[PDB]
Amino acid sequence: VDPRLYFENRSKFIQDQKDKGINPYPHKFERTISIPEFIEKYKDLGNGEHLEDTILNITGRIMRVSAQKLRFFDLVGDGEKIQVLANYSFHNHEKGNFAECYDKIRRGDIVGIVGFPGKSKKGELSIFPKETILLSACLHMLPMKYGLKDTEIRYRQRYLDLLINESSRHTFVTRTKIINFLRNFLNERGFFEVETPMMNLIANARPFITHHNDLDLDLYLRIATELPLKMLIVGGIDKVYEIGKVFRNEGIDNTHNPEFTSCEFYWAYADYNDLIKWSEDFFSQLVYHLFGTYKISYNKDGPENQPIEIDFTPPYPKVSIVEEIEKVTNTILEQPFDSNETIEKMINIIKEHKIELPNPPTAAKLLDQLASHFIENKYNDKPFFIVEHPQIMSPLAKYHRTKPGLTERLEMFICGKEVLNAYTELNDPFKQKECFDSAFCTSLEYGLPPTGGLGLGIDRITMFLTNKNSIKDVILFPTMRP
Amino acid sequence: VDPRLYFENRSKFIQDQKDKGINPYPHKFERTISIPEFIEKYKDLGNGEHLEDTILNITGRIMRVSQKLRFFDLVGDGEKIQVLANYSFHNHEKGNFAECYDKIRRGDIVGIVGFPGKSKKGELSIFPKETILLSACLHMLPMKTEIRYRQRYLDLLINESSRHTFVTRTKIINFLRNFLNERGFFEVETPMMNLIANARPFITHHNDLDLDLYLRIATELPLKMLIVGGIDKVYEIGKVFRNEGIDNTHNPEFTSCEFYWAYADYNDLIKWSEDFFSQLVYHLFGTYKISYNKDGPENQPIEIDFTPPYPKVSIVEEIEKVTNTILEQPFDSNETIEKMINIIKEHKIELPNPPTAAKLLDQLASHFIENKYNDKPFFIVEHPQIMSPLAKYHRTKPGLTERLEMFICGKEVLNAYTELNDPFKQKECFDSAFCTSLEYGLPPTGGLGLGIDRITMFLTNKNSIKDVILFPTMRP
Ligand SMILES: COc1ccccc1Nc1ncnc(Nc2ccccc2S(=O)(=O)C(C)C)n1
Ligand SMILES: COc1ccccc1Nc1ncnc(Nc2ccccc2S(=O)(=O)C(C)C)n1
Repeated sequence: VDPRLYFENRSKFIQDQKDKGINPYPHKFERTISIPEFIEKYKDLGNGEHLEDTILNITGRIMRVSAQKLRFFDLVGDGEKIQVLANYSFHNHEKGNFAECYDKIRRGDIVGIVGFPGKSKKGELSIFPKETILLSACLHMLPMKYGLKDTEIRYRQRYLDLLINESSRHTFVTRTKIINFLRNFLNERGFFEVETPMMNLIANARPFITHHNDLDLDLYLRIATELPLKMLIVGGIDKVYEIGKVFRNEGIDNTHNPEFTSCEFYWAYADYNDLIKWSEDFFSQLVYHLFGTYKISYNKDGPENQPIEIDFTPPYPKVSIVEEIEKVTNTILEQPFDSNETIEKMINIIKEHKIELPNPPTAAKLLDQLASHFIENKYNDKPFFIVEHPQIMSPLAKYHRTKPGLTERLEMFICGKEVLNAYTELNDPFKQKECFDSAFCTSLEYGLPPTGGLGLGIDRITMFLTNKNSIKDVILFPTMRP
Repeated sequence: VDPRLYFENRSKFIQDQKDKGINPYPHKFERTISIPEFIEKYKDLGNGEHLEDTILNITGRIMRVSQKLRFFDLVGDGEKIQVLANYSFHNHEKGNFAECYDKIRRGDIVGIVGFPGKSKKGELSIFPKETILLSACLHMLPMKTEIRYRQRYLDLLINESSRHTFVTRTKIINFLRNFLNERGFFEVETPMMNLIANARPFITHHNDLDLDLYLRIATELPLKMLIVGGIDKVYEIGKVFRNEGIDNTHNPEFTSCEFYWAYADYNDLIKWSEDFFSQLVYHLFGTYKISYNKDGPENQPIEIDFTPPYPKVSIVEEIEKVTNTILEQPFDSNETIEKMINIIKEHKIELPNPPTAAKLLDQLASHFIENKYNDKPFFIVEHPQIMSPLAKYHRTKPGLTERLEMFICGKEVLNAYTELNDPFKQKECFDSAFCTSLEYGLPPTGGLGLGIDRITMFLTNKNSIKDVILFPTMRP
């Protein structure tokens, strides 16, 4: 049963129909209701009951074929399934022979059916055709479920995954509902959605580089939407956001894709508490909107293993990064976190605990590194915030009001993975180090109000809410090498 | 009045505030009401009426400044109230009244604690007891060039119509998303980069995969694979890229909407387009008739009527009923190409680059058809297959398709067709993944694309695409 032979026979079948005067790709079929409408309008009749008086025009993809005068098929459309019972008695022989009409049908063929609704003797909700027409033939062989488990066919040919595995469709439906909820959530709080250029002249992480033929200039794909949105705040759009793709030309892994979907907003006059409350409201309400409860289960170590429970009931713990690193390492990090003595202490903590060195070893990255190992996995039963990051890790963040060297920064984590970043912006142009992007400093001189900004990782959030371990399982067409 | 000096004086003023114990960029202000809420909650208040027992914390930007009685205009979220600073209502224990208000300049962001009222002249206003600077505008704000494009925040602060233009843009996209969702369409995202991408593409180097990728020019191919996948109504709104020449109606980065609709036919796509444009314009204007300065703000405007239905003109038939010249079936024949060139030559019409049969028919349609109906939208229909190799063949007219293209004032704004789903008629199958997916079964399907930027230009009465994009790209 070579797949190259099945295709060649089906290909010969198609030309045979054309020679015999039959179009296997007809122009138009006049559907009257969809399968989900069908299921909802006739699910509650009796076992074996027929309403032979109403005629309907249904479409769908034949998904399983079973065989003399009785023939059964499965019919799928818009994610839902009904049975097709082909009975010799109801067949309209003016249109053709019963046997050859249904013998030509293979699993995967898309068909139009003119029939009446009913329920089977065993009791299965079914459509009772009088005529069936091939609309589009499936020339290749569709696998069963097992074929798309360990192979990366799910990613190369995502349409096979969406036809064969029911979980795949639900995943990507949940993805769309997540984004719909985010947009409606933001819009109800008076936020204004905008579009910002994806190419600019100036652009942490390596950029994607491209050239514009017209202006003979090299351009950069955006790594974030921060700068243009802050200029709109100056412009008087006091609550503004954008949902869209950003690009970081770095290495692929399970939680990093070079092209990924970000939402960022800026909120004029928001303080740290406003941002904390927004995050807790958003996540707790999003999870309730999807699941009817605040508690979900997530297979933190794959489906081969027992899942853990994550509770999204607010409030969530807040952990101060510097104070907590000191707590679990019995160390006192100094006042200048970039001081040679303070660096030295941080570097020595890495070796004693045996941690991947962060060379280029920088105060920021070691701080990051320590947090990675010492704090970022502190809780897994519930989301939590790491807060009050030092000003040396957060050059754009307003300085903490009562603690020296710190900011009003917050980062929300789920199962050890960053999902949200937010802080109050440094708006004094005389205290921003960089201004001493050049458009940003000029925009600051026109007056930026006290302002809070927040960014969300849409792909990672969808990952946890659909119980997936890889970012590739929530992107329809993850980019790959041919 | 050197602008460098005004800046230098105000920056010296800032450092003078700090050296005085006053922070001109304080940490936070506890705003309790926005200006639009204030305008709405107290709109129905009598002249000279005050509510002195109600304390409010309001913010905004001073846009106008005019000894013991100070008057200011305060704007926020696009709306304005007046600030009436009376010596008697100031809290003198916080500072000298004159010292506080003499520092205020146009463009300053201020936080105010005070009570609401209307002036004896009727103007709705806030009466401060305390006014605090929240962020200084160190530069001189111009009163009402290409500065509007680079520093768009200046455009949004000084021109009221600019904010309205971009509010309408967001409103248009919102209406389209809701219009699609109510009909059962499902929004998705497809890659911005791909291995195969006519039009010149943008090229970029992927570091991790050591590959050179192409920025998408359309969303058509991945969306069609989703129809195969059983997502029968699907769409995407996002950016597509054409590495080509900038024009008043062409931007290399522009916003597209494409949907695919399994089992839709020509009539469905006609009716979708006619319902969408008419209902959208009515939703925005309360009428189907708008005015548009097609010839610039100097010249007089025309009226575009969006009352459906719109006329439909068959491209090949009409080009002969005006050129009186039959175009032989193989439109790409050397003979047919030469005859089309001859019409173009005899009418002093510019030969397109390159001189291909699809290009020539485009030129002939532009000059003999596309500007016939300009007081309402219209469709050009039944384009030859040579122009739309992905479209399905016309049911009865050989060599044609069932494609529809909608024009407004001579600019294309919408393109739709039923899809060629027989893989044995796809000449392009000699993009590799798409031919394979056609062999799994693509049902009969309608596709449709929308030019969001062009639509926004007509509905906000702009002649240039740069006026409907917040930050149009430009050389520095
Ligand atoms: C080569 O890929 C990359 C290289 C470098 C950065 C990102 C990516 N791609 C990627 N893909 C999916 N999710 C994320 N999220 C993320 C990543 C880093 C820091 C914070 C977050 S986040 O989720 O808190 C949100 C607030 C952005 N990044
Ligand atoms: C250098 O810029 C370009 C180079 C080449 C192509 C496009 C652009 N940019 C651009 N900018 C704004 N609107 C459009 N739309 C458009 C353009 C041409 C024909 C039809 C349409 S359309 O609106 O019917 C839509 C359904 C495609 N294209």
